[PDB]
Amino acid sequence: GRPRAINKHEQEQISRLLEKGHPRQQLAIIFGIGVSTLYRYFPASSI
DNA sequence: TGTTTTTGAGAAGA
DNA sequence: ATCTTCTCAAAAAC
Repeated sequence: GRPRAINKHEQEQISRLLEKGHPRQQLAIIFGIGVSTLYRYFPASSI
């Protein structure tokens, strides 16, 4: 189908950055992906 | 010009 | 204003 937005490596990198306090808004602008996507890969209640 | 899988804007939150 | 979740047209790839 449509290529995913981020691979396991990226997912890790991000999941770690998100747990360090990085705002999804930022990480979103940075990793070239939309915010709703991040909340999907990592619900705020999933940290 | 057709199905599939995933994206991302935006809508709505006892 | 912020934050989070959820839907859903449709991009993205073949």
